Order: sequence, then C-alpha cells, then structure tokens
Amino acid sequence: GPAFEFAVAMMKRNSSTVKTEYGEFTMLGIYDRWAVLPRHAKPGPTILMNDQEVGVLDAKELVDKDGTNLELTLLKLNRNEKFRDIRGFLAKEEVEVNEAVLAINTSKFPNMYIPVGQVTEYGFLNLGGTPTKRMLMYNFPTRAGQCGGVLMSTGKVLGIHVGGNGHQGFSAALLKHYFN
Ligand SMILES: *[C@@H](CC(C)=O)[C@H](C[C@@H]1CCNC1=O)NC(=O)[C@H](CC(C)C)NC(=O)[C@H](CNC(=O)C(C)(C)C)NC(=O)OCc1ccccc1
Repeated sequence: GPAFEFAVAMMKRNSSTVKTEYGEFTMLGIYDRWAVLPRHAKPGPTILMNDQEVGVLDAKELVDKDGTNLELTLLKLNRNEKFRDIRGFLAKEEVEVNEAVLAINTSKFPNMYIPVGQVTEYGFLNLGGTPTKRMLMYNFPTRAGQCGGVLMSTGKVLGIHVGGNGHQGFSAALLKHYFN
C-alpha cells in the first residue's frame, strides 16, 4: 500500500510517455532536463514526449568500468521546464526490498501498477544475448511494452524495467552516481 501510494505520486510528478522509432516507453525525468530510458529504446535526435516532439541534446548509453552493458540510456532534453529533482530517491548501490511496485505509463498500459513483491540483486545476466550487469530481479509475469516501467518501494526508486521472461522480470538498477 505505501509503495503504491509513493509510486502513484512519483509517476504523476516525474514520469511521461515517450515514443522513439523503436517503440513507446515509460520515461522517468530525474533532474534538470536529464531523463532515463531502457537502452533498447534507442532515442534518436528527437523523441515524442507526451505526443510532442522534443529534441535530444545528448544521450549516454551506460556501461561499467569494464564496458559491460547496464541497459540504460541517459538523455538530456531540449526543453525549458525542469524535472523535479528526484536524485535523493536514488540509492548509491543496488537496493533489495521485500515489497516493490512496478509502474508503467504508456498508451498500451495507461497508469498501471504491478505488485512485484521481493526484489533481489540479481547482478549478471545474459540479457537478450548481451552480458549485462546490475540487474534487479522480481517474480512476476511481465510483458513486452513494460520496459521503461519504474521499479519502486516506499521512498525508493530502485530501477527501470528492461527485460524478462516466463515469470521473472529484471530492472537495471538506477544509481545515484549515474547523475553525478
Ligand atoms: C521491454 C522492451 C519492449 C520492446 O517492449 C521488454 C520486456 C520483456 C518482454 C518479455 N517479458 C518482459 O518483461 N524487453 C525485451 O523484450 C528485452 C530486450 C533487450 C535487453 C533489448 N529482452 C528480454 O526481456 C529478455 C532477455 N533474455 C532473458 O531474460 C533470459 C531469461 C533468456 C536470459 N528476453 C526476451 O526478450 O525473450 C528472449 C529473447 C528474445 C530475443 C533475443 C534474446 C532473448
């Protein structure tokens, strides 16, 4: 319940629906004009944010010290409004919680929430055939179209949904130091 209430308020304030040439995704704005998308959203020079064209000034595909994929892309938007700073909700390291909610906000899944329960630091995962690190895992039957969904618990934004299959889902940990 507390996770859900936190999630609903967070999505209302910081999330948006974005369309790239590769699909429609839930997007979370972090601070200033910087947001995050799963790496496979592959944002080009402009994106559609809440149905309006927005230019992308910069986009960084995140990888660790050894070049291993982290499945997240950070983008700086060409817009005047600034995102409410939610960096204080981002942990310094991978979070594990007993009750988390996954929040999705797109045309296909309009403001929908999923109780995914326990989140464990899974870590290494060959994801879609690509070695990936800092994965968080939860047991729930996720679906295509849910990528970009925001994984949260009471007072915490843990990561962004990037994959899954069968009845497991995985998020890339959204760490504080990715934004300084
Ligand atoms: C969101 C992105 C889109 C286009 O909607 C999906 C979410 C997942 C679909 C299945 N359930 C979901 O929650 N993400 C993908 O489809 C994801 C894409 C990558 C990183 C670009 N690929 C996976 O989610 C996932 C990767 N592999 C594994 O999880 C295992 C267990 C096999 C290691 N699996 C998947 O998409 O199906 C298998 C697969 C398809 C194609 C290539 C490789 C594996």
